[PDB]
Amino acid sequence: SALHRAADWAKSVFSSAALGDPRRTARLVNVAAQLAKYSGKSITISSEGSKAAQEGAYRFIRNPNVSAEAIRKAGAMQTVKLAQEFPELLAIEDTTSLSYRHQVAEELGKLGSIQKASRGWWVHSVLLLEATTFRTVGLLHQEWWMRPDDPADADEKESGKWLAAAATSRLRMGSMMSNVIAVCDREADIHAYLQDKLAHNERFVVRSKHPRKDVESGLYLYDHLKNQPELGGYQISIPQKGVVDKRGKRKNRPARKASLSLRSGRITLKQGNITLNAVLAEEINPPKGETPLKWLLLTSEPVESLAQALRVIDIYTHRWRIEEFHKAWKTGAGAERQRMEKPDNLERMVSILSFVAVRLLQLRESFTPPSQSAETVLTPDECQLLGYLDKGKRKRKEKAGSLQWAYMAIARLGGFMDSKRTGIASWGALWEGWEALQSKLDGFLAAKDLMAQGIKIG
Amino acid sequence: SALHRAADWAKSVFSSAALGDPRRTARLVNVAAQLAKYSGKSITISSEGSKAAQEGAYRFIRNPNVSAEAIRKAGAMQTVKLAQEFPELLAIEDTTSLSYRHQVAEELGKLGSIQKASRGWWVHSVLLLEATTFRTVGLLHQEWWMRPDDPADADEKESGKWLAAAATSRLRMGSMMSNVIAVCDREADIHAYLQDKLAHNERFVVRSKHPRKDVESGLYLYDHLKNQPELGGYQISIPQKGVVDKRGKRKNRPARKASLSLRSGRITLKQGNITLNAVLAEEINPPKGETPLKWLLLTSEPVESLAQALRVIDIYTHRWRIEEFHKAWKTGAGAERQRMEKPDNLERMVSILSFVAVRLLQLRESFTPPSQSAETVLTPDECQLLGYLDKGKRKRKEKAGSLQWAYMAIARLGGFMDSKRTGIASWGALWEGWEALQSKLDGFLAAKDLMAQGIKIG
DNA sequence: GACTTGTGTATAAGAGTCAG
DNA sequence: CTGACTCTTATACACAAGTC
DNA sequence: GACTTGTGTATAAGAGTCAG
DNA sequence: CTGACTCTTATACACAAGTC
Ligand SMILES: [Mg+2]
Ligand SMILES: [Mg+2]
Ligand SMILES: [Mg+2]
Ligand SMILES: [Mg+2]
Ligand SMILES: [Mn+2]
Ligand SMILES: [Mn+2]
Ligand SMILES: [Mn+2]
Ligand SMILES: [Mn+2]
Repeated sequence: SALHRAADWAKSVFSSAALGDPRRTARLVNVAAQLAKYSGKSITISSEGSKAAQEGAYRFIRNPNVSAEAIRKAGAMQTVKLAQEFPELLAIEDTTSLSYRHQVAEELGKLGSIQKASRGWWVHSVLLLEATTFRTVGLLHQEWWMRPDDPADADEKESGKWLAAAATSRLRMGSMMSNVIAVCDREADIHAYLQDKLAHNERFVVRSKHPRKDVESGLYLYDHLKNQPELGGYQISIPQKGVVDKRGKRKNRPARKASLSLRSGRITLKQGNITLNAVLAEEINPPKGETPLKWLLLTSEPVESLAQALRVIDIYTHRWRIEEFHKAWKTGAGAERQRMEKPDNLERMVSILSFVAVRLLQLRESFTPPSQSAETVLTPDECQLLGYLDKGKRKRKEKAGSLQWAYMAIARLGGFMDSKRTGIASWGALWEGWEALQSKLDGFLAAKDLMAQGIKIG
Repeated sequence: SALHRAADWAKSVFSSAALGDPRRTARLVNVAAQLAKYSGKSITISSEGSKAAQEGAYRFIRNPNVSAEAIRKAGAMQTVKLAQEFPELLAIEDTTSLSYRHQVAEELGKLGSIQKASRGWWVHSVLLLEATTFRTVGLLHQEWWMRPDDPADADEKESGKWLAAAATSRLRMGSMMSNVIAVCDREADIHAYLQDKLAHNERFVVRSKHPRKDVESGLYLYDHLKNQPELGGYQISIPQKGVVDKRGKRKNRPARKASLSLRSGRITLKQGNITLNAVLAEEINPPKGETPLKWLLLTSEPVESLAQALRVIDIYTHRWRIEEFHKAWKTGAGAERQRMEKPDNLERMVSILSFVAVRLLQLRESFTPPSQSAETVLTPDECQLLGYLDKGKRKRKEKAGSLQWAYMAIARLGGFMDSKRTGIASWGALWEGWEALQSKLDGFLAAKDLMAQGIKIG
């Protein structure tokens, strides 16, 4: 694991970039490390006062000989490298936009109405997770494009995104593709997409949107499914949250436990006369005034038993990870905070950030246990200092010196107060905590050094 | 000076609050220290994981027995205390708004159109500076109010703000009022205001807005002034900046040197037949396409010689400090980032922040020299660590171990790269640097401690 | 003296944000 | 697109420490 | 070998933000 | 309300270190 040490991390992710000059590759690694060390901050701040590094970083982000595609490819190859270690993987796939309003926006693509000031890119990503513990492995692919003002000018239909993602995946994963399960939201409810996966014997979990007919029974998927015997079901704890509409009316969404029934079955679609499985999760005795929870999922996976169908549900529930990634890239890494003047420059910088973003998520996961000493992830110095810092804050529930303790102590460092008592700290708080730990390490290490050379302190 | 040590700072500013219970007073001090230590962050983060402190802080901000007015008064009394030390003071006076859009906004006052979602308060402040070195002393007064949707419902004209500010000032400053020079923008070009100052024999510098006539010559102030002989003049370096209009068109404002002529004279206004002086600064051979620089200032101060008139100009140029304060309160302390649910709660919290804001400015000023050792402001440990940290970053121009060095080293810590080569770091960068210093101090001090108890490190 | 009010610890949840 | 949090405002108890 | 391209140091300034 | 900055993109030189 090259994660905690930014520099090592950077090297692991980008050392193989094929930029056409070993010098650009080394710079990319260096640029990425500083950004990673100063997650979310500006290039300048990341430079720690080094003129040369600052100049180096800017020169690189505007280097017309550096391909952003090649930079994203490099990091993707590392994900592939890492993926060899797991028998089953989840390929989470979704689209987001990168929005800007500064001068360059004029040179970017449409995101809303033709007149909107905010313009930028649509980015279709594939986020790989290991299917046993669901940890985040890394990005596998990104497709970036600018939507034209006039659809007529489009080079191709955007719906082809899924398929291009699959082609890239399959080619980067080679013989590992068989261990991959593609996870997509309703937008992927495209028969052409389904056909293709099936044709390659590839795996997937796609939520259904359209009313489709089941060839055998001739009923609509939903109906055919309602006819299937209940397998059992499951419960979900829906947490409280405040809600605001399009108009800005605010209202509360109190917490609640939802009970769902689970049914599954085999279906067949006319298109290519393809066969696949389906699962239907639907809320029983839904509240008086709430929109019932309902998921109709299409899949390649087994669904016969309650266990197999629930497995499908668990898989689809992991799709949300990509949403966290979106936020980590934006709010976390600062994707939309960048102010490069030319599309290509901004693209280069932002591409690097996509990796920083995945790291933000991994950091947290690294502190998340499945009683494993904290010494497994931290240095002895990190340990010592942390202990010092946490003095007296440890709760009974936390085994002294454990991985669990390190997690809370770091979060605490980050301000975490477990307000809802879930025990779960945000990836933002954890980063905040780690950042503080690291900062304080510098001071600690500075003292240590001075003593080592017989120097008196203060 | 109780500035650098947050706690001591808090005590100095608020220890005399008259809250009706010594317990609320001690809490206020404590609340303020944590906020000051964690400038700009949330109450929770400021709590360093302490449930009791967090609970204490919230309880206080919603305590119906705590008067926000009393909290602002307390800090103002400290400014008064401090003011005794200077022979001449500048009372900078201006209005800003505090804007919110969350649920409470409905309970706040109008700031724009009757329908605007953003509502909140208008706050008229007096910011005291020492007139020799222009350092920031502190806040002297704040008047907060909610503007009614219908003017008809207003309790009084908002124009009375200046006068109420003067009444409060005079009463808090007592015999020191004579050393005070009131500094106000054109909005203060109110004859009733002028009369009042004059009547109390009080001093001021008010920019002129309206065309007024000079009783003696019977010409308009501007004209009468143009007739006065030129005293000499002055130059200004107008720096480059990007500019954006109301509509969002962006355009450059390149740097330039402006040459101004200076004239002065005595004038008399019909209202109360009052006499006062005036100065007129007007740009000579102004550029082809720029809006000419022009200041017509009304004052109590001497204007006869070039020196005396320039003095007036320098004074008025210091008005901008209040603008920095506005930003420090908002962007810096987080005034508008607060999300308290009731007007009174938000008011209490935000009132505390106004002091935090002044401190942000003072911090910087504290590192600003007029070759005074850094040891005058920093601890030996702070010094040592800082030196360690800055290793190799010092520029020749900076005398090793000086106040000047500490300034740059801290700024550097804050990311400063002197992009425009002015040599001046923002108050934001300086805080960032100080914050880092402090953070790193914790680690340093933690090491020091451990050694002291024979413990091996890492 | 007779009553309130704050604190440190507990429990719980509404309000607000940026991802959808 | 079946969310995941933090900020903010309560509630309760056994004291402490305030007011009038 | 014959030409480009990056680096560390320099100089300068346009673009963008939140205060007005 | 006569702004004060940081972020970002150049320019130039003497080398170094790349490509083809
Ligand atoms: Mg295989
Ligand atoms: Mg931080
Ligand atoms: Mg006097
Ligand atoms: Mg900071
Ligand atoms: Mn989607
Ligand atoms: Mn004003
Ligand atoms: Mn999405
Ligand atoms: Mn103003």
